[PDB]
Amino acid sequence: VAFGSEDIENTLAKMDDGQLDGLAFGAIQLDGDGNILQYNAAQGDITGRDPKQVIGKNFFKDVAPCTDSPEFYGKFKEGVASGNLNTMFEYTFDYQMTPTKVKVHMKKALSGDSYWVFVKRV
Ligand SMILES: *C(=O)/C=C/c1ccc(O)cc1
Repeated sequence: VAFGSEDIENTLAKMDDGQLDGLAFGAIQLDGDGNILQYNAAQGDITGRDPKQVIGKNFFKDVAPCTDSPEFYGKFKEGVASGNLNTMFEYTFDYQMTPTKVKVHMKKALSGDSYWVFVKRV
């Protein structure tokens, strides 16, 4: 499955951990409050985070403070509220990692109270 696919949430809904770890792009699942439900191997290759240990943490408060901004967290909460989350933009990640330019795609999941954040290098 390709980053930015129109029905990416359908494909990923069918995947287990190993399959999510096989994706070409970083994939995080958050609940509506921003707590991390899932975090794949490709994401940890970009950020230096251990996917096994960031589970349960809050993405915006603790893990990724640079994303606590109208440009990222603001768009997340707008989409959670509207129920339409599906948005793409560029960003730079730089907390406890080398500053890294990325493309981000956020999209609501099919499962309850879950939201995908997809990331690739640019
Ligand atoms: C800015 O501080 C971003 C940090 C970051 C983004 C994404 C991650 O999965 C981990 C840290």
